[PDB]
Order: sequence, then C-alpha cells, then structure tokens
Amino acid sequence: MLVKGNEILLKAHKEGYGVGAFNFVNFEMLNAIFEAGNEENSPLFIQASEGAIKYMGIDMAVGMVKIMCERYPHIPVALHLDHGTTFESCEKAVKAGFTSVMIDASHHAFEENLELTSKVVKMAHNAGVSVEAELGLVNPKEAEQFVKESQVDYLAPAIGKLDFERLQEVKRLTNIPLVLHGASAIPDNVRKSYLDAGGDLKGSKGVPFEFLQESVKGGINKVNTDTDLRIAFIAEVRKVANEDKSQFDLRKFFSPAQLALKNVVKERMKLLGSANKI
Amino acid sequence: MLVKGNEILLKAHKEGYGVGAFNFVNFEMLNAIFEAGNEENSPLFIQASEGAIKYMGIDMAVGMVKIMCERYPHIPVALHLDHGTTFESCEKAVKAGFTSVMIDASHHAFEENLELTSKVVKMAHNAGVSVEAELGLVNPKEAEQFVKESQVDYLAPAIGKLDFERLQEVKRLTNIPLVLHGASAIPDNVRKSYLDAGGDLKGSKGVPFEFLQESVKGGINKVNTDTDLRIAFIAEVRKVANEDKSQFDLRKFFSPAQLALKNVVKERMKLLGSANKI
Ligand code: NA
Ligand code: NA
Ligand SMILES: [Zn+2]
Ligand SMILES: [Zn+2]
Ligand SMILES: [Zn+2]
Ligand SMILES: [Zn+2]
Repeated sequence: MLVKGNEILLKAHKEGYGVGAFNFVNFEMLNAIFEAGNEENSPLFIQASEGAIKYMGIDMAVGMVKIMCERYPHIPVALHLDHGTTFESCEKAVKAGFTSVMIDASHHAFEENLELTSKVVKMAHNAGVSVEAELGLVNPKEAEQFVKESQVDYLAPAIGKLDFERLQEVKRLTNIPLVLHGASAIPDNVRKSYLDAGGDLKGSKGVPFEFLQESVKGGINKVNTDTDLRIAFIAEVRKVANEDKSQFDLRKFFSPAQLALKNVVKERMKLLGSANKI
Repeated sequence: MLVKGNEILLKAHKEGYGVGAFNFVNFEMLNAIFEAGNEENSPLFIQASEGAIKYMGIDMAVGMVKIMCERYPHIPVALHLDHGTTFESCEKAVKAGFTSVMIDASHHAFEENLELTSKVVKMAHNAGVSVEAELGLVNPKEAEQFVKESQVDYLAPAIGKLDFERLQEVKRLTNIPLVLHGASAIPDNVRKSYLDAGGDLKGSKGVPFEFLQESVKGGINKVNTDTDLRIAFIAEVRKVANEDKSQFDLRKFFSPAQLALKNVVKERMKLLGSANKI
C-alpha cells in the first residue's frame, strides 16, 4: 500500500538493490507501471514531477495512485514528488498525500541548499513524509555534513560516464539510501521500436545497463526512470497512427503503448534488483 | 455532485433542452469534458462503455469521476453505463457507484426486452440509480407500454434523415426523457482537423447539426456523443506525431488533444441547449 518513501528505500539500502522510480503523467502510464510491479513482485516508487502534477492536478495524481494502491494492496508503493523546486511546492505535495518529496536546491551554494532542505525536512518529517535532496560533481565530505545536518532521508549525489569511486565514498560517509538522477538507459529495442515507428531520437544515448548495475553495487537505491517509459510509450502510439489512418479508438493506441511501457519497467526492475522483493 | 441521471434529465425533459452524454476512456477525455461543462455552465452526463470500463477498471472509472466532481462541486454530474449488455453488468455498475445504467436489450423481442429491462429497473431503483433502455424503427405504442410497465427512467427510441413524426408520437405517449444514440455529428472543423493530420475517415457521414436540434425540439433530452470526441482528440495526436518526430512528452500530445475535445463538447452543449443551465 501507500507507504513512506523511506520504508521502501531503507530496505533497498540495507540489502543492496535499487528501486526504480518511475514517473507518470496520466492513467495509462500509472497502470502499466503498476502492472509491471505486480508481475515482477517488485516494490513501486511512483514519481510525479511538478509539471505532471500541474497537468493532472494534485488531487488526481494522488487520487489515481490511491485507487491503484487498493487494486494491488500487496505491493508497497511510495508516492514521490520529483524535483520539487520550492518549499511551498513540497508542502502542497505533503498536504495532498504524497509519501515522499524531493526538494532540488543543488544550484544553490552549500549553506543555502542545506537550509532550504532542512526547512522541507522539518515540515515533511512532521507529517511522516520522507525527503530527498540533491548535491553537486558532489563533494563527498560536504555530502556527509549535508546529510547529518539536514537529516534528509535519501540523497541524489552528482556522479555524472559515472564516477564510481566518488559514489562509494559518498555512500560510505552517508550510510543512507542514494538516488541516481537521469538514469534512463534508452535500450536498443526501445530505440529500434521508436525508429521503426518513424521517430527520431537525435542520437540521444542513455546510461548503459552495466553502468546502472554498477551504480546499484556502488550504493544507488533509487533510480529515476522517465525518458525510457515515454519513448517506449509514444513509439507504439506513432506506430498505430502510421499503420491505420482510420484508427481513432484511444484504446487501440494506448493498449500497445501501455504494454511497451510495462515491459521496460519489468526489465528495469529485474536489472536493478527489485524483482521478487515483496 | 454525482447525482441520479433522472435528476439531470427530468429537468432537461421539463424544459425541452438536450444534454450531451459524453463517453470517456481515460483521464484526458474526462478532464476535457469537465472543463467544457465548467466553461459552459452546463450539466454533465458522463458515459463509459463496457469496453472503456474494462480498459480503466470500474474502480478507476468511478474513482476518476468522483475526483473530478469534487473539483467542480457546482456542476450536476451523472455517471452512466453506456450499452450495458447483461443484468450482471448493470448490477456491477450500480454497486461501483454509477448513478445511471443502460441495459441494451433492443435485439430481443418486445416481451424479453421488457422482462430484462424491468429486472434492471427493480435492481437499480432499489439503489437509487436511473435506468435507460432501448426500443427499435420504434413502435410508439410498444414504447408507451414498455415505459409504463418497465418504469424505466428514459428510453432510446430508434427513430433513424430522422423520423420526426415518430419521435413526437413516442414523446407524447411516454412523457419521459428520450435519448438519441449514434448521434455524433462529425463537425467540419473536426473532420478537417483529422484529414489535415493524415487521417482517413472513410467518408463517414455524421448526423447534421440541424437534425440534432430537431430531435431536441422533438423531445430528445440525452444525446450520446463519442465518435466526435475521439476524432477531435486523435487528430491532434496525429498532428503532434507528424510535426515533430522527436516528440515523446505525453503532455505535448494530449494537451492539444484535450483542448480539441473540450471545444467539441462546449459547442455541443451550446447546440443542444444545456449551456448556462446550472
Ligand atoms: Na526525485
Ligand atoms: Na446509453
Ligand atoms: Zn536536478
Ligand atoms: Zn537532478
Ligand atoms: Zn449508442
Ligand atoms: Zn443503440
């Protein structure tokens, strides 16, 4: 059911696996993510950006997740604000029923980042909500101080290829769950699916699978995944548009799109190590 | 709020206007219908087919509607099962929170249609839910008996050019709200939008706007509207896919798709006479 972010990630931290954090913007994305978790027996970290929240309305973002939660009550799921930008934004998410919030203040100096993170932490912890923050390449010594002072629950350190030595140093010093941002891999089958549907990816490349695996071994426990899901989703939509010019049944477009998105999530759950962890 | 279908249609009945009954299959469709109703100050009839219920899950179908209703508490909204095909399906919609159900038994002989409709009515009225049934072209004396025996709240008479004389006789004999099925009126702007995006409608003919207006003057009060919405929506999706083969932000595909659907709903509400009726 709907649980504090730290419940899922403390366990990932202790046992040494990564929990994919999958963004959604509507019902179709959320359904395929949830079906993936059900089929892989995997905990679900559900993410909504400020943009997706404005699109849906926070009442709907939370409401739909709560419906999905009742549909699979055996799956632990956290509802997590991805890249909150202001304290007020984090407070609204907490009020709306999110069980995890990220405040991104990494563009500030250390002292200002720490003070804004600490403000969000106080508010969220008072309502029983976990907090993510961002630092950074990250200075591991200030990461150590940042975590001890802010009491944030998980940290996204800037490590990039990936600086795996820096990651192990941050992990050793902070002893908390760590988050990797922009962690989509853009797999070969998804890119081939998107190009077969006529799409163009501008030669964009993700983090290869072996580097995701190595970052989990380095101590990453939350793995932000968004871009992969969208490319796998829209490529089916583009395909359906191309092949039947008379097709306007939305289900005919989004049923295969859901299936491709679900498959990306399933595979990523297996890759990161959250498969069969319920 | 979520009200009995009869509550909305009894008012439409007494005042001689039509209320569009708009199908939905996911959040995007539902959001745009509601924004249309909010901007036209019109009551909302929201319809979900057995197919769309399967696609969403009846718990999500009702759950999303209940969230939207709290977002616009001032709007009268009925949640209606479109073309229910078994008693059991009607009973499931009633138990899940639908406030109106249609049992489609029009392929049966008069006696079996009446028997099945009556069984639905006893069940649905016990739970405070309104019932639609279907007959037919329609025999108006059959309609008069059917309505008086079944106590169904509204009836879809098969009247389709559309037989105005027959509609008026049915209206006179039954004196209940009447519903018009297959009443999408593929508007020129919408058709041009679909074709401009490379769509192919196969030369499908929609009901002329004047024939929708004449049915409302004849006593139609619920106008089933689906195809029009899906064409407008998918037209924008095809457009976004065409004009940027690197676009896979779902909001970029569906925000304009919502707006096009909303505009269809707004114009229909004005056409049928439900604008400014709250
Ligand atoms: Na985040
Ligand atoms: Na109906
Ligand atoms: Zn950032
Ligand atoms: Zn970041
Ligand atoms: Zn129909
Ligand atoms: Zn029909």
